[PDB]
Formats: sequence, structure tokens, C-alpha cells
Amino acid sequence: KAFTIPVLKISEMTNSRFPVPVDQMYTSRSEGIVVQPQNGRATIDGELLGTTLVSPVSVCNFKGNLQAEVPGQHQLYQLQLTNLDGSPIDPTDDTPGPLGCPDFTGLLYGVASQRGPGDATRAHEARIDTGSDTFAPKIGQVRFYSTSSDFETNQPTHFTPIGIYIEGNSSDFNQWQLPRYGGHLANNNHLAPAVSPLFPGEQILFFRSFIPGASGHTNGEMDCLLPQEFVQHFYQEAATARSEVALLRFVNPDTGRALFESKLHKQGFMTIASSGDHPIIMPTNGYFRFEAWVNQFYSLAPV
Amino acid sequence: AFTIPVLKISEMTNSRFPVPVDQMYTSRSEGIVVQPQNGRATIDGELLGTTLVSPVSVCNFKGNLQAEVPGQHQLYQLQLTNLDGSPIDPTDDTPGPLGCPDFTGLLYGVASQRGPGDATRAHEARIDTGSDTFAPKIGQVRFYSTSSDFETNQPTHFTPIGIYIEGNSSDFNQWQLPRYGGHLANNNHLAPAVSPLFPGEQILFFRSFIPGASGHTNGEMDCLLPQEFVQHFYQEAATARSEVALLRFVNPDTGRALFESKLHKQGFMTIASSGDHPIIMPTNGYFRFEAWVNQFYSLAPV
Ligand SMILES: [Cl-]
Ligand SMILES: [Cl-]
Repeated sequence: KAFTIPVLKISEMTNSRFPVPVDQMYTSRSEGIVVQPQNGRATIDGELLGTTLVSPVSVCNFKGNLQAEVPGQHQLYQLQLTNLDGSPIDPTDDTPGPLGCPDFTGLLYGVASQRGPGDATRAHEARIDTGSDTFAPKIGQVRFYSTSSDFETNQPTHFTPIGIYIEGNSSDFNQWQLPRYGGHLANNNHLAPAVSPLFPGEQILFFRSFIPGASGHTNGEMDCLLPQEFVQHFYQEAATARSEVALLRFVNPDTGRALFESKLHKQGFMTIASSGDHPIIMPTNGYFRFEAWVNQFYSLAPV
Repeated sequence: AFTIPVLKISEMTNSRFPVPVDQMYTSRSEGIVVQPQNGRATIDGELLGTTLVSPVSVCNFKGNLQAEVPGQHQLYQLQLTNLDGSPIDPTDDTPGPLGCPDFTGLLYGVASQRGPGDATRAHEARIDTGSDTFAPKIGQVRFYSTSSDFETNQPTHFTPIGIYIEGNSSDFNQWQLPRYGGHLANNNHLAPAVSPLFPGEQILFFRSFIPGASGHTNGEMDCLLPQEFVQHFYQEAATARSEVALLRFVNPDTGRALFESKLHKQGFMTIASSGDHPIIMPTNGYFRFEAWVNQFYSLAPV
């Protein structure tokens, strides 16, 4: 079975780290930054890594029982998580945390909804601090705060992510700081490895989204390594990787010729020949196409 | 030539609302016109109605916060763009802009803005898709919010979350199409209604229970094709060798095949069944293409 890429414009791609469309391609030097996201992690021969799931609407969602209001802390609610598909959290799993769990620290803004008893429903805005000491999704312990007290204990509860809340303090959004999946008394394990460009003059090519902000000042930048459609496609195809690097061409369909070329590394990230922090803006109908198997030494024309 | 993506039910996305599929479901749909406009694609990849390929975009809106509606209390006038940023073209051969809700109800979600600069703000919001002001085809939609914290003339996005049941707004009717053009306009360029034609068969739906924000509702939202089937058919552009693709639902744990279904060329599935009930199957089961048949192929009941 031959390796293939799905044919997609940038505007048809889905961010694999937050359930919103990709806005632009982006490259960065990543000065002082360790790139180690756990969502959107898949090898090109079909192995999912980190907390990556294939569903494109599920990343950064939570589901669970509303166990209780945290004693003494009004309108702070303790969830007992399940997995997003309904199966119980199993902390013996070989994952950093539950599939789809946020891979960044910050004030995640969204809506907590309930259905029950019966068909009675209710929903209100909520905030989950993925940087807080007790944020421990690996063992199913997550809390959310809400300005509403209209939540019932022991009813099924879902958290739909919307964006990030900026208070202007230590809790501020850091898309490259992994949470402590087990809370403040446990260390992360089974992480997908960090990635970096190893070849001179190359930088990682990211797929960037500007996610919504709920207060304060932020551009909401969320950079993933692969659009969710590439994850889904490699998962489906599980094609044999004939070399360590798949050479991609970003094709202008109006001319048939290359706009630029990129190296898709087998472990699931792309590099380009570029320098600095800036978007990669192209004609809107451009798409990546698989060109050939090459090695890590292949020299790319700069873009 | 023709393939179906290998997906469990829990890995499928509802094509009419951006949530995972909860179950397969079948119904007689007596006295109901089944004519959803999202999740509509032929098996050779032609998108119909308002169907787009992005799985996170259906029921989203974006555009300029034109004004607080004069007279009204905390009503905001959106001037839509298309979800890809391009301008709304009312002469397009669609009933409305791609991704537009295809049901009438009080759609609940969060309206967010960014601007001026990187200043941001977001608050709960709801859009009555049955209101006579709801006219997305010409880019006019209003939302209500308990908050007054919205800047005029800043980019605004509506992220859908669920449905809101209250007496003084339209109840959630998933099979009642909005008037995409506002009060007086007739809908046009609609994907057609679907129904089983062979005796003993019913449509097979992929059902989600979308969140409720208030009131009593089971949030039932039935689509004809999971969004991943839509994306796959769009990618493949494979020629339909007959009018029906015969599919088989199989459990990979045991190799047991559980039932067969008829995937009609124009983009929906039927099974031999009777009554309104979920189709509960082993968790790891999935559909697989078996053969090109016609509309008269007779299935064993499930
Ligand atoms: Cl597979
Ligand atoms: Cl195409």
C-alpha cells in the first residue's frame, strides 16, 4: 500500500490540539521552548501517540460525574472523569492522561452541561485550570469553577471547550507547558517525545489556529504538528514508511508547480527551510502532495 | 475502488452538530419529511445542501458585530461572512451559507470577539433559528446574550454548544428547516428529502444527544452520514458502479458479521427493520463495503 496525503486546503484543515479550523501555516525558531505536544501526535505509518484520538471534535472535552462541590469552595465542582467514549478512566493505560486531555497549562474556558435526572438539562460557562495543583486527569480528578450554582450532584456532566481565559497572572496560557497529568504529587510518564529540527537551516512547520479568548489579552495561538485530518488518514492507511522522511510538495493547482517543499518526518512532524517566526501564507487553493521518499539530509529550497 | 473508513460508532462525528455520534438509530419517521441540509453528500463525493468538509464548523457563525439592535434588549446584529472568511454570496446555489444549522430551535452557545488589538471577550449567547430575523442566506443573524459586554464592529464568532428549551422561543424540531432567507423567502437549492423505498426498510440514522442548556430535552440529532463518510467520499471521488453500495457491519474481535445495510448513491443508508429504536451493536463493530447492488436488494432484518 502506497503512502498518501489527503488533498486539503489550509482552510479545510482541523487543528489537532483544539477543536477549531486551522487558520494559517506558521514557522518558528522555538527559542527557549520545548515542543512536546501530546495531541495531534501520530506516526506516518499510523501509530497514535501521547493522548491523541482520531475524533476531531473531542480534544479538550471532558466527561464525568459531578461528584460534589468542593467543601468550603462554593461553585468549584469536583468531576470524576470517564473517558470521552464512556469507558472508565484506567490510570494503568500507557498514556500520559486520558485521550483528548488538554496538553497545555492555562485557564480553559467553556461550558459545563448536564442532562439528568430524566431529560432535565442545564448548562453554564465554566473554567478548568489545567495548571492547578489538583488538576489530575490521569486519575480522573478534574475540577471546574462556574459563576452559576445551578448544577446537580451525581448527574452526568460534559465540558465543552470554547477558548482561554486570561486573568493576567501565573495561570496564563502557555501552549508549550505540559500539565501535570497526575496532579502536583505525581510526575508525567508515557509522553510522546519532544520534536526539533535537526538539520541546519530547517524549522518545524506548524499549523496554527487563533482560538477564542474569554477575557483579557491573548492572540490564542495554538500550534499543532499535523492537522487532525492527517492523523485520521495515517491511522486509516497505516502505510509502510519506506524511508525516515516523506518529501511533500505544496502544489499551486493553478500552475501545477511547487510553491515550496516540506519534509514530513516519519514520527509525525514537518520541517521546512526557513528562519524566524512568521506565517507561511500561500495561495488559498494550495495543498500538500506526497512527492518521494528521501532521507534526513535532503536539502529543501527555502520558503 | 470503493471503500468505507474503518471507524467505531464512538469515533464518528455527527455531520449536523459538532459532537461525536452516540448510537445508530432507526425510525419509521411517519408524518415526517427527512430533509437535513448538513451531512449531505453523494457517495461519489458531491456535497449537497449546506454541507462542508470541516467537522468542527457546522452550526458555527462568524462576521461583524454590526450593531446592538435598536429598541431590543441585548440583541446583537451579526453581518455574516462565510466560515472560511469569504463574503456571503446570496446567489450561490445553496439554501444558505455552508455549515448553517438545518433545524429550527433555540441554538445555545458562546459568542466571542477579538479586538480592538488582542483584547478578547466571550459570553453565552443564543440564536433562534425560527425567528423571522434569521436570514443567514443574506448574512443577517441576531443573537441574544445576558451580557452587554460586546464591542460593535469587532470580529465575532458563535461557537455552538447545544439547545435551549424555553416557552417563549421555538422548540427544537430537528426536521423543520429554517427559512434560510428570512420571513418571506422560500427555501431553494435544498438537498432533497429521503425515505426508504423498498418495503420493510427504514433509514439508519447516526444519532447524537446534543447538550441542553435549559428545560427538558433529550437533544436528539440524527444525521444520515457521519462526517467522516462525507470527508472520505469527497476525498475519493469514486464512481458509483450501481445505485446502492452494500455494506456489512462486522465485529473485528470475533469476525462475526452482524447485519447488512444499503448505502444509497445519493447519500443515506437503509436497513431492514421495524419501529423506532436504537441499533445496539458490539462496541468495536464497523461497516465495510461488500458489493454494488440495486435498490431492490433484500436485507435480513436487524
Ligand atoms: Cl485502522
Ligand atoms: Cl477533492
